[PDB]
Amino acid sequence: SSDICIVGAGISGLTCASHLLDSPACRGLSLRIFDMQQEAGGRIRSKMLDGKASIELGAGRYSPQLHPHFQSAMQHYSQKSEVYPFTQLKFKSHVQQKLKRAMNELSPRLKEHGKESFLQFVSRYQGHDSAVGMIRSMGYDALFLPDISAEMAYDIVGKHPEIQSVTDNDANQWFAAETGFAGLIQGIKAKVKAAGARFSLGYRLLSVRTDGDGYLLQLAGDDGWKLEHRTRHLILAIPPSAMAGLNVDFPEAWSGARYGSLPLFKGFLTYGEPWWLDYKLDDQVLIVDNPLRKIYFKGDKYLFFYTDSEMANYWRGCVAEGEDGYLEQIRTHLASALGIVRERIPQPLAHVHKYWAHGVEFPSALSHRDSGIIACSDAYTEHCGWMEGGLLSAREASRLLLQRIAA
Amino acid sequence: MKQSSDICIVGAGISGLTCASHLLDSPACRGLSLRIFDMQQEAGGRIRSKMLDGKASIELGAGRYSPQLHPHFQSAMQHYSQKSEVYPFTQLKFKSHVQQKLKRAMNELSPRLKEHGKESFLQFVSRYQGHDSAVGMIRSMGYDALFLPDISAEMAYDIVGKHPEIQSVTDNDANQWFAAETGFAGLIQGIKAKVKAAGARFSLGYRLLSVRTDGDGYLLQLAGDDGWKLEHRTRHLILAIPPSAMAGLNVDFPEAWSGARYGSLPLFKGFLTYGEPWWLDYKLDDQVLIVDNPLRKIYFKGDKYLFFYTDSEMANYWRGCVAEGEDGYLEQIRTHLASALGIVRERIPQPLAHVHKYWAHGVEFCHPSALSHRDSGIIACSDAYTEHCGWMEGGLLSAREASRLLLQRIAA
Ligand SMILES: Cc1cc2c(cc1C)N(C[C@H](O)[C@H](O)[C@H](O)COP(=O)(O)OP(=O)(O)OC[C@H]1O[C@@H](n3cnc4c(N)ncnc43)[C@H](O)[C@@H]1O)c1[nH]c(=O)[nH]c(=O)c1N2
Ligand SMILES: Cc1cc2c(cc1C)N(C[C@H](O)[C@H](O)[C@H](O)COP(=O)(O)OP(=O)(O)OC[C@H]1O[C@@H](n3cnc4c(N)ncnc43)[C@H](O)[C@@H]1O)c1[nH]c(=O)[nH]c(=O)c1N2
Ligand SMILES: [Cl-]
Ligand SMILES: [Cl-]
Ligand SMILES: [Cl-]
Ligand SMILES: [Hg+2]
Ligand SMILES: [Hg+2]
Ligand SMILES: [Hg+2]
Ligand SMILES: [Hg+2]
Ligand SMILES: [Hg+2]
Ligand SMILES: [Hg+2]
Ligand SMILES: [Hg+2]
Ligand SMILES: [Hg+2]
Ligand SMILES: [Hg+2]
Ligand SMILES: [Hg+2]
Ligand SMILES: [Hg+2]
Ligand SMILES: [Hg+2]
Ligand SMILES: [Sm+3]
Ligand SMILES: [Sm+3]
Ligand SMILES: [Sm+3]
Ligand SMILES: [Sm+3]
Ligand SMILES: [Sm+3]
Ligand SMILES: [Sm+3]
Ligand SMILES: [Sm+3]
Ligand SMILES: [Sm+3]
Ligand SMILES: [Sm+3]
Ligand SMILES: [Sm+3]
Ligand SMILES: [Sm+3]
Repeated sequence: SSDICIVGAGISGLTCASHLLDSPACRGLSLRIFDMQQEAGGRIRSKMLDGKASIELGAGRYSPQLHPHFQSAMQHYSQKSEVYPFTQLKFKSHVQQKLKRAMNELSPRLKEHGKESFLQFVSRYQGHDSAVGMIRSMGYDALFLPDISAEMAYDIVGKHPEIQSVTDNDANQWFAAETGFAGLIQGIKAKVKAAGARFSLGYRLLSVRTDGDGYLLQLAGDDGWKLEHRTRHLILAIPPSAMAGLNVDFPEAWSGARYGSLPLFKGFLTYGEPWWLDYKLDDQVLIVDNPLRKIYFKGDKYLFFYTDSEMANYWRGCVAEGEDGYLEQIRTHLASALGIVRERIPQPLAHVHKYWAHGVEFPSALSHRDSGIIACSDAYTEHCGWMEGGLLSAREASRLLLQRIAA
Repeated sequence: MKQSSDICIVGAGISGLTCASHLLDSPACRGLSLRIFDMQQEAGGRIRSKMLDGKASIELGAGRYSPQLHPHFQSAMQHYSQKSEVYPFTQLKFKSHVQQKLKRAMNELSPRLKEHGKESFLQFVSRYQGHDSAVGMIRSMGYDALFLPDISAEMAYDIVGKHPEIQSVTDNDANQWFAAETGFAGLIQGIKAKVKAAGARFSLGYRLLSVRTDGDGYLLQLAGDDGWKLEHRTRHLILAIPPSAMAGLNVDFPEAWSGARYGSLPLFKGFLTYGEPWWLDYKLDDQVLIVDNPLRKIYFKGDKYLFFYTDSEMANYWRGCVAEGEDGYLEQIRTHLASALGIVRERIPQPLAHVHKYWAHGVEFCHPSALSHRDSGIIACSDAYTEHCGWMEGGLLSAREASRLLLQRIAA
């Protein structure tokens, strides 16, 4: 049993646990935290690549200008940051240069035509085909969705480091975690644990029912063992896709909005020599019209690519066919991306990859209209798709729960 | 990119791997592609061997076999050059009064088996000295499944006689028992390597979700550990998975397969290693203790380690104990070990390392040795369909039949 139960040990659930444990208003209550995975962090996942190279299979960068709450958290938990170099396109193509002119020249038309789709909006510059080539050169295939409006896309573009240069956020700075964002997760977890909260990792919430003034949760361990938990206050710090698997009538009984998701894929490769130094590619990012889409060269340490939507599924399908075919395709697409023959690309010594079926999903926190369960996720904020959104939702979720306790 | 095969086997346990080996050896089957799925990242299923701390091979799943009862398993160990060793837990060195009394009771009651052998084991034994005495006797066998109302006296007599710790209760001492010198995982890997070298393709980490007939073949929907959906087309399908897994699919199990029903029980094993073999002072090495105590069955493996093995409610008890935290779980073992050994709690030290495994459906039970879908022709393979339900020998027997059933389909 517990007074307060949080389902989800991502940055959102851990942060709202920290807020509640700090509050002098509800001191002494027991706090129980569940997560279906054996480790906290959710879509924050830091790994060591072969030798001594820390890499981010999930969230990777932040901007102090856009994400003040996240910068504050990094400093609060004494987490060191380092410069994130992939904030400009050094070898801009013609279509990328033309994109900048189109974005700025069409920008005043956002006032009256901001609601139409981004593709249709950009088509005003030189027609459909030209718009496709320009939008493609930003490396985020989500921008082609018909639901994303022009003003919505301008906001999205202005938030990403590789392409911010085409917006009024072109002065924003970007950083990464020196040791990986896992260090921040573990910092919050240790503080929450030292304060007396109980963690039950490896238990998935299946269903919830109202039990008088509290709730009865049905969970299952990853070995199938069924567990029941009673709580007085419940926060679901899980993304919308996870809410759909529950029996809580999401989103109908929570808000008047709908939610969607897109897959994401990252692949990291190390080599015997930093061969890309010969092409002056260290600390540069290339956005290309081939399945790699976005290629990054981190100093002299490793390279990686990052894609979404259909290309993420393509690479995951490529992994399911075998490692040899997977690395072969990477080698082919690296060669064409660099404009050189395949034989000049070496073979890697080690590699790791990660596929997120719902890597990105889209009031800062929600409440069930009848039961009072609180829902916490970046998808409910103006920073959907960003760790900052989780912190904003967590602050609002803890505020909602404190009002529930004080009532 | 498209996934397709002539033959698909879902399940990389001993049953699925063996029927793959049979099919690859068949001359009337050469040239066909074979694809093998399993939801786990490693083959073996309920065979799971691990290294406890330094150098100590332990069996979190299947642990022992008898060459008298399980000749196909013995032959497989030999065929793949897997060395065996004596399984020492075959006698009760400290027979309790209730254990001695149950042997006498089952003997003296045996003339009543003809007329009353169909009633529950508990009710049958109750005819000796009443209900309470029967509970005490049956409890001392260490297998709580024997209390189930669906386990008849006739069934229990056979069950008692085929388990190493209590086989002496029905004078079945002629059964030798062996374990793997390096773990039964070595046998699994031996089969897998043979199957892989023969051309079969393994896709581990993919769980079958549903199956639909697709003309003369089948269309499979699978999901990887990361939620990625995989579609696979095959012509011939063997589901080498237990009944509980079959019931999770959309293949009308067991209605379209047999007239029998199927059940399961949970199992739990816990292993502990210490800085010294403290149990040697009590002459417990290579001995097993059966106790009216949540540990139920306590084993001491030479001077290497000890473990306990439980089923049914006590399996769930220890799993809930794990959920409370390692400290409370280890201290609960310490308390129950002291009570079982009749020694002071402080005399038992704390373990250096430990590991445990909970099998929600550790044993599955219920008539040919393999089944077929009366409409779609899908083949099912499991130890639960054999007279050796709950034993690896059953998987080997089911695989023989399943392979013959598929070869018939291929030749039709
Ligand atoms: C590849 C990639 C790249 C990026 C990013 C993501 C990904 C996948 N992000 C987004 C960022 O990772 C994201 O916004 C936050 O990590 C979300 O944190 P939450 O805790 O809200 O959800 P998150 O998904 O992290 O955690 C939810 C937790 O709930 C658990 N859970 C779900 N259902 C459950 C159930 N039924 N029972 C029990 N537990 C359950 C899950 O296991 C999970 O641990 C990012 N952001 C950013 O700021 N900068 C960046 O550069 C990027 N880049
Ligand atoms: C604790 C304990 C102790 C013992 C035993 C079990 C346990 C749990 N057994 C019984 C023995 O483990 C059992 O008889 C065989 O291992 C069963 O082999 P199968 O391959 O038939 O099923 P098994 O369950 O081993 O394998 C089935 C495989 O199918 C896979 N699968 C299931 N559904 C799937 C899906 N939808 N998609 C993809 N894959 C799927 C599973 O992941 C699994 O690998 C035993 N026997 C014995 O002879 N002597 C002994 O001492 C013991 N003791
Ligand atoms: Cl995901
Ligand atoms: Cl007596
Ligand atoms: Cl199981
Ligand atoms: Hg609290
Ligand atoms: Hg509190
Ligand atoms: Hg491939
Ligand atoms: Hg491929
Ligand atoms: Hg959103
Ligand atoms: Hg939260
Ligand atoms: Hg074959
Ligand atoms: Hg064959
Ligand atoms: Hg406990
Ligand atoms: Hg306990
Ligand atoms: Hg059976
Ligand atoms: Hg089989
Ligand atoms: Sm042009
Ligand atoms: Sm206008
Ligand atoms: Sm997901
Ligand atoms: Sm994004
Ligand atoms: Sm394929
Ligand atoms: Sm006696
Ligand atoms: Sm007596
Ligand atoms: Sm009579
Ligand atoms: Sm508890
Ligand atoms: Sm099971
Ligand atoms: Sm048994």
